[PDB]
Amino acid sequence: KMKIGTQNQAFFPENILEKFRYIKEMGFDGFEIDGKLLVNNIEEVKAAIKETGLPVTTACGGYDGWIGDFIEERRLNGLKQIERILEALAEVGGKGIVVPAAWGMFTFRLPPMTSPRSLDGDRKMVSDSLRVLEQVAARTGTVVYLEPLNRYQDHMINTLADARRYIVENDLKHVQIIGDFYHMNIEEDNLAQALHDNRDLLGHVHIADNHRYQPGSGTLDFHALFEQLRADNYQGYVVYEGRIRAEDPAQAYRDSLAWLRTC
Amino acid sequence: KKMKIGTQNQAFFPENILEKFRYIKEMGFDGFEIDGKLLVNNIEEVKAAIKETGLPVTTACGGYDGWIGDFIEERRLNGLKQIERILEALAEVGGKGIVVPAAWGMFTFRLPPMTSPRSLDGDRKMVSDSLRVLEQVAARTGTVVYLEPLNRYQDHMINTLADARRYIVENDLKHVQIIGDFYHMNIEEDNLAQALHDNRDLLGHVHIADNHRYQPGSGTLDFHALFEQLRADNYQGYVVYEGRIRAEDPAQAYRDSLAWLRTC
Ligand SMILES: [Mn+2]
Ligand SMILES: [Mn+2]
Repeated sequence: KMKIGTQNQAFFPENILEKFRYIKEMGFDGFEIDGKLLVNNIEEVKAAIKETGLPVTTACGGYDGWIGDFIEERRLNGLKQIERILEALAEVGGKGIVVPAAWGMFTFRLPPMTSPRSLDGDRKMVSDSLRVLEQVAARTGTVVYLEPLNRYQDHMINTLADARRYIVENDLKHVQIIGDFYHMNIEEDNLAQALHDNRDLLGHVHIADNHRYQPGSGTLDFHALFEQLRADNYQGYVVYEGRIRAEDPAQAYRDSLAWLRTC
Repeated sequence: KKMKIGTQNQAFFPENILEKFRYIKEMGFDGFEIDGKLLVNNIEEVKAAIKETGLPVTTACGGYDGWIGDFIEERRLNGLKQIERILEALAEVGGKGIVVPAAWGMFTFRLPPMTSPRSLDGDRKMVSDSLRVLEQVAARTGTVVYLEPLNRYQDHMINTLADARRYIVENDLKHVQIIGDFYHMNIEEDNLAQALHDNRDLLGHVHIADNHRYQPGSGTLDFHALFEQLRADNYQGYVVYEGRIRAEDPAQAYRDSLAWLRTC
């Protein structure tokens, strides 16, 4: 039995309590919340968790400035915002925040082809951000989940092994890996083997099918990967992150979850 | 049952055309997919190398400045003139056709800037006009245009085999066929084998790489299952390496991947 959560989707109710109710009745085990929605509505979120029993598992997004941002002022402002998100997560019982090195800032694979910063420059800035967030995570009892993205979305961290290097070489104790099936389907040599080899640091999982749409609408072998997580005694959640391609979005979402329950 | 397996050029290949053809043949490949500009500027050298080695030019790819769906009209039109010259060169050396996407590296809906400067209907009109024009050249020269869907990050216009099929069917084109690329398909298709099957009437060419764009066998793509689908569908084209190499010894990894691929 896997614990299966979801991020927000546009067809979810806007009202926080109704949103939690709606997510619960679809069958999900948890909610991965936007960081700014969480910080700006802490008490509403706490109430909704209490009334529904649907927990906030994690936060994702909600800050302006990547931990590996090219612009130093933006990186530092982002760290201040991520600190607030971690504080809010502790107040509602969330486990941690999902962050990539960056999104949509640069890629080696599309023009402009030349990075404005050296590889050592990338590593120093990401490492410094993670060292700072390690201090906040220790204070708040939370974790930073470091997410490799595919090569088009980020140049710095593309594989689980990339994230592992940052964690191990900085000897971080409050930064874990989050593997995303969609990005892994592009970047990993062997998805199940990557989950296994990193079971010591894999703290969170994102799921979507190979084309980023609802699980089951593509051909990712969710049953095989779930079996790998079971064999490794995976403790965390698997959380929907991605898009919906369907005439009836809500029905396709429910059907995907029902199908995942048989994996 | 055995497949015809070719390759594009790689940086470690010899630069001299005759040596390059010799080298590719010796690694065991069945054909060469040549850069369009290399071909056009060296037709006689290429003809000599085909004759001496027996290694055919199967197709061309690249070699023109201006996408068939280019945002800039002058670039689109200049590209068509260059693609025409490439199709003429292919006819002279016995190649079958040219591989083109709608565009590469021009725009994507999935990365900033998020808003396209052109409407969807504008995209369709420009790509369709380009394909009509090339259809005329293909009819004259006895060649084919292989229309390649790319993944959503490389191109906004044509991402699935069904996208390319639309363009071909709704324009009633007879000299434009689909080229499926395993790497792009692994991102975009609902079901890769099914997509190859449902489009077997228009699938004229195939690009192969593993899921992370590196040499076949270094990732997780089930090449045996996909080659079986092609065989079941009576596919008679080539499967051509397009992609990158990650290895300490690139030449050896290239040989090893092809040797392994011969068992699929
Ligand atoms: Mn993710
Ligand atoms: Mn290709």
